[PDB]
Amino acid sequence: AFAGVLNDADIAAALEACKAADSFNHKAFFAKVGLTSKSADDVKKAFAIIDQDKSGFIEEDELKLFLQNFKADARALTDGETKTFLKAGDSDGDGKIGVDEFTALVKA
Amino acid sequence: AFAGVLNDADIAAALEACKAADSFNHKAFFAKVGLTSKSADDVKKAFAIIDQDKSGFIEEDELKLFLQNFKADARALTDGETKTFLKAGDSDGDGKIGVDEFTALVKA
Ligand SMILES: [Ca+2]
Ligand SMILES: [Ca+2]
Ligand SMILES: [Ca+2]
Ligand SMILES: [Ca+2]
Repeated sequence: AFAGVLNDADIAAALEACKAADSFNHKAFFAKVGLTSKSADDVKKAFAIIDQDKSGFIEEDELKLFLQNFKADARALTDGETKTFLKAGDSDGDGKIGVDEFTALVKA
Repeated sequence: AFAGVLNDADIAAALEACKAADSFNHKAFFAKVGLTSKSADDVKKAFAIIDQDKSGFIEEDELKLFLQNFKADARALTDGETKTFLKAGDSDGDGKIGVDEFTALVKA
């Protein structure tokens, strides 16, 4: 769903880097795919894509499918990767990621 | 110190992938640099290189310098990366990584 608002080469490269089980690193991914330099406006747009049910949060089920937003046939994250990613972003410990928590994950 | 027993391109590619602060993932690295398919004999050789003082263990100070074994001017791992890496490998919880713990980190 971004393929068009991040460049295709960056996406490709970001996915190939984490093809192996447990090789995902969200900072590595965000840097390679090019989100880290994006405006807060574009980051909010990205958030909304990942929030598949538009609940206002990325719940754990959605985070597991994180890569599939970028390329539909991408692998699911392992449970291990998902928890690590949730724990880095979930600042208030409610077990989900809201928009400002996502912006911080991307940016800092 | 491997530049010669892993190929230069793989090393280069592995380092570029984790140039950003906190972007290191040891499974991603090991896969890209090509150690994961290596024999137990070559893995032991790699271990010995990383064990800079030849104590028989990679202590935390040595793990922080992990990348510098591959390319001398590579960055140090952050404290965050170092702890994560130590905690994935330190199976017996003595705070250092021995040869069989290293072989498991690489292989499985
Ligand atoms: Ca949601
Ligand atoms: Ca939260
Ligand atoms: Ca040592
Ligand atoms: Ca140990």
